Amino acid sequence: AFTVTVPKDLYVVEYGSNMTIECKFPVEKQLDLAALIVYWEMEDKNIIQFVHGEEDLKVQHSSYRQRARLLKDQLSLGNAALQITDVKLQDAGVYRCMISYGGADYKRITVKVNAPYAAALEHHHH
Amino acid sequence: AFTVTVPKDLYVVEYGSNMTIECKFPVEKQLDLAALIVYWEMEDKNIIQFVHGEEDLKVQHSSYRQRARLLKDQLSLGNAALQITDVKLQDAGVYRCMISYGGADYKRITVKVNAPYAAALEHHHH
Ligand SMILES: Cc1c(/C=C/c2cc(CN[C@](C)(CO)C(=O)O)ccc2C(F)(F)F)cccc1-c1ccc2c(c1)OCCO2
Repeated sequence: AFTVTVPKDLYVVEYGSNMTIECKFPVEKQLDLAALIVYWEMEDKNIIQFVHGEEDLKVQHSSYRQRARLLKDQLSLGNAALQITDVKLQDAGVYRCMISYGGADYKRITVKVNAPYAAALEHHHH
Repeated sequence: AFTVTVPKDLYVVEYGSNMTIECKFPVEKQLDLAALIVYWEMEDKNIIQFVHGEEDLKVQHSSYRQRARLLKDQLSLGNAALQITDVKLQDAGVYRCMISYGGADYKRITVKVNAPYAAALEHHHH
């Protein structure tokens, strides 16, 4: 039966750095790209939608535009990996990766963000 | 493009009563049951999972045990309707209905629950 798994369910990252969080799913030697759907979101903001083997940019959230991409190279290994550059305090929260490949499943990932005072203060008046 | 829609995105219900919330999805011609997946959850608890045309209760949250059913009659109309009997204060919150049928999509529904004092008080301690 179809199942998504996470190697890690918690990431602790530094304000200003780059992050890759991952969802694994089974591919039996070889990917059928036509049938694959990958959707990632955080608190109901869309981050990427990979359908018919291509990213759809239209429905991506503001926060994420050209900061967030799916590492397409990994897909044939059964790895939907999300890369986000220049982490902000507001990137902290619970992420879900939703995968349709025959079956469907999803998983959740918690992101914590450490930040120095000047950064936390700017966010404190948001 | 495949889309799930909600006729209503907010329900206000009374403690002790029965609730049916709804999610529409497109069905052309005849319904293909083999391909259909319907999943409902609230705050990461599984409520029902209908796959290969059958409910799988093994994975159900114990809150919902024998209170929750999917109206199977409605499916061929393109309606995934969830019924919960004997609504409790703890059933208030955000529900998501997730559907795979060719494409995949989800929607969100908020349920509020009115309750009298005696009920709220018992919940206030437990
Ligand atoms: C993920 C999914 C599902 C899966 C849900 C699900 C979930 C869990 C629950 N997962 C865990 C947490 C661990 O495994 C558990 O706590 O158990 C268990 C069982 C199932 C099932 F069988 F019902 F599907 C159902 C329909 C659609 C989608 C879906 C996929 C891709 C999408 C999309 C929707 O819409 C936007 C575009 O991209």
